[PDB]
Amino acid sequence: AMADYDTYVSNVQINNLSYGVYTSGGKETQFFCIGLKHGSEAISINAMCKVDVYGNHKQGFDNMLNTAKYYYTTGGDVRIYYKENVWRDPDFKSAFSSRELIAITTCSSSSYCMGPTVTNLESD
Amino acid sequence: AMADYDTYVSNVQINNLSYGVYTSGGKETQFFCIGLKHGSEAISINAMCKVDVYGNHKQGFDNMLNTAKYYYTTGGDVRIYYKENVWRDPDFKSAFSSRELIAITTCSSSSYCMGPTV
Amino acid sequence: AMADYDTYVSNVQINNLSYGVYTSGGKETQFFCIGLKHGSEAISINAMCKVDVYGNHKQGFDNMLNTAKYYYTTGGDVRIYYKENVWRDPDFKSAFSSRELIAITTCSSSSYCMGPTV
Amino acid sequence: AMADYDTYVSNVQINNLSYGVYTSGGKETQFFCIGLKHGSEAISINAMCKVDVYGNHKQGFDNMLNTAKYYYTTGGDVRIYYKENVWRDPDFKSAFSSRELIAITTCSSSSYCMGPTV
Amino acid sequence: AMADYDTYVSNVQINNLSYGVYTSGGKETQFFCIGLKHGSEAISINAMCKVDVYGNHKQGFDNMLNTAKYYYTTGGDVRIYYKENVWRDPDFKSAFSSRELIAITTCSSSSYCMGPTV
Ligand SMILES: CC(=O)N[C@H]1[C@H]([C@H](O)[C@H](O)CO)O[C@@](O[C@H]2[C@@H](O)[C@@H](CO)O[C@@H](O[C@H]3[C@H](O)[C@@H](O)[C@@H](O)O[C@@H]3CO)[C@@H]2O)(C(=O)O)C[C@@H]1O
Ligand SMILES: CC(=O)N[C@H]1[C@H]([C@H](O)[C@H](O)CO)O[C@@](O[C@H]2[C@@H](O)[C@@H](CO)O[C@@H](O[C@H]3[C@H](O)[C@@H](O)[C@@H](O)O[C@@H]3CO)[C@@H]2O)(C(=O)O)C[C@@H]1O
Ligand SMILES: CC(=O)N[C@H]1[C@H]([C@H](O)[C@H](O)CO)O[C@@](O[C@@H]2[C@@H](O)[C@H](O)O[C@H](CO)[C@@H]2O)(C(=O)O)C[C@@H]1O
Ligand SMILES: CC(=O)N[C@H]1[C@H]([C@H](O)[C@H](O)CO)O[C@@](O)(C(=O)O)C[C@@H]1O
Repeated sequence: AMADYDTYVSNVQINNLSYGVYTSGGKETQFFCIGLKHGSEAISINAMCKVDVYGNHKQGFDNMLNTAKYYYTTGGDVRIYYKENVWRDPDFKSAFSSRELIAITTCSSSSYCMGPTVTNLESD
Repeated sequence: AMADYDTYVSNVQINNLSYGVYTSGGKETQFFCIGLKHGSEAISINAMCKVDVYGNHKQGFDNMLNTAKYYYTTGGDVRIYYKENVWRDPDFKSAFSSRELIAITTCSSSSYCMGPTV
Repeated sequence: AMADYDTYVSNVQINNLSYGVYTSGGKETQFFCIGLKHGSEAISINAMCKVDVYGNHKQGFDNMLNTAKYYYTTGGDVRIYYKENVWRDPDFKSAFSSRELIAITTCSSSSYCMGPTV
Repeated sequence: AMADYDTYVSNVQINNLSYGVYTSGGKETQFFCIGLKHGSEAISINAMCKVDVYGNHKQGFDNMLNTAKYYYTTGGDVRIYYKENVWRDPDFKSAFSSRELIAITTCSSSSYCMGPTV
Repeated sequence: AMADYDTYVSNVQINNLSYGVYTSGGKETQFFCIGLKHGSEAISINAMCKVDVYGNHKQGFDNMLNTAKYYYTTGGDVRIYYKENVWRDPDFKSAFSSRELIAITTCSSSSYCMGPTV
């Protein structure tokens, strides 16, 4: 399976966005975070962030930001791939999220979203 | 004829888009992939991808991504030029396809899209 | 708490924008500034600026400019994090402001904006 | 007069766009082409291209692409400045055009578009 | 006062735009120029331009171009800050003007625009 593509949430909408600058560990960083809803329902996995100079994948900051802004604007249905337990600074985690944003794919219907899905119920 | 312009599908619409970051073959990549429809017709050749650090043509990642995103927004008719059998990462190929996106042109009628047809 | 996130205003709207190039303190700079709406007044309050080559955070100039331009376009409610007493060029501070923009987050309701609170 | 500004078509609309990646003369290129209409009047001078690493002016690839995409979206009236007989790749010239795109200006009426005239 | 901010026109709209590539004084340049109106009337102070590799402030070419494009789209009321007597290529100044674009700020009423006044 595609490494780092095993945890996602499907058929959500990006309903909040944050962008900011922040000093961490002696490095000047940019970050953004997305907030999610599932139609009129609140979900448990509802926020995720990307940081330009930290994380498992530092590439693609601007392309990911522009993609997140696009879907916040359209309100379209998406699948968000994310990684747990990446941001470990507790004050950033409290303020924003611990999860790193990995990918954003579209859902053209209530039953199809683009991108890899887990093999089976146990992700063997 | 133009090398790598011999394989295309015309008058399709980009109806899905994926963008992500991913480690492939020991390298940090960005990729995007487009999903296609042709109205209500059943199509099998329906997904094409571009990767920033792999492929026959590594240039133009941002410009191709922004172009693909534009036509996803409009839903307009386009021609997709692509190359078969490029992606060798088995997990990536299974999730998307082996096809590399080469070019996107517009179609202004049922009978015309820009670019070569030979 | 997150350093530089202690001072903010919530559920505000950006009603004016400035972008320019300017020589300050012997350096060539770009800057932009946002003005915030107060009631029905035309004149903005609480202006905040970012400068490409000066400030506590020089990174993110283009992304912050594009974010500010976005919310000026939509008129949506946002929370703005900023730092007081940053710009020391007296002509610039008099013309625009002495505050430096740190972050912009959305407010999805009258009681919730993303980001940390005090 | 401004060199390379002597040949233009006025009050046209950009009604087609192409963007692709391509190996030409042994070098990796990006290119884009614009296709034109003139309302309902038949126009033969109807396609112009720009290439990132070839041409009389290599600068401004992304800005010219983004400008062309802008006018394709709006359908607004523009003047196109171009140079004939530029592209030496015969496969490219037959697929797209020989003409190099030099400038795009707007037209605010049927008689006025910005820029120099002959 | 802020150097280079003393000369401006207020409550204008950007009603034309030019973008092109051009060889000037032996250098390969990009430029753009803005055309203005003053509501229902013409204004004879016009055609302010920015050049990527010449001028008093060469930074911010892309951000100024994108900002100009934005106000051309919205038609919003703006103040333009500019510097007189900059461009010395006689063919360029005859086709456009000699004025270097310095800043664009918004106007929220018929009597207020952001930025300093004389
Ligand atoms: C996203 C992705 O699929 N990336 C994989 C890439 C791309 O498929 C490829 O670069 C596109 O052109 O392929 C990777 O594996 C290649 C690499 O191991 C080279 C090294 O020799 O071999 C390539 O296959 C060769 C083969 O070895 C030759 O003998 C002959 O058969 O031709 C083929 C041409 O493909 C591998 O594809 C890569 O690292 O480049 C792995 C990426 O994950
Ligand atoms: C370089 C320079 O002189 N800039 C001044 C400009 C120019 O003189 C003017 O734009 C050239 O046409 O004028 C500035 O003041 C004008 C501005 O406040 C506009 C706002 O709409 O009003 C102009 O007054 C109008 C007036 O309100 C009308 O009733 C009528 O009387 O005509 C005049 C002309 O339009 C003000 O002159 C400017 O900011 O544009 C001041 C600049 O310093
Ligand atoms: C677009 C344009 O007009 N470019 C001019 C350029 C600009 O006018 C100038 O750099 C902006 O400050 O001026 C050029 O020519 C001259 C210089 O060679 C010389 O150093 O000084 C001259 C004035 O006394 C004049 O500016 C230039 O910088 O090369 C010519 C160029 O086409
Ligand atoms: C736009 C502006 O005000 N720039 C001024 C900066 C900023 O105030 C600080 O860089 C903020 O951290 O301060 C200076 O003293 C400096 O650093 O040399 C002078 C300069 O003119």
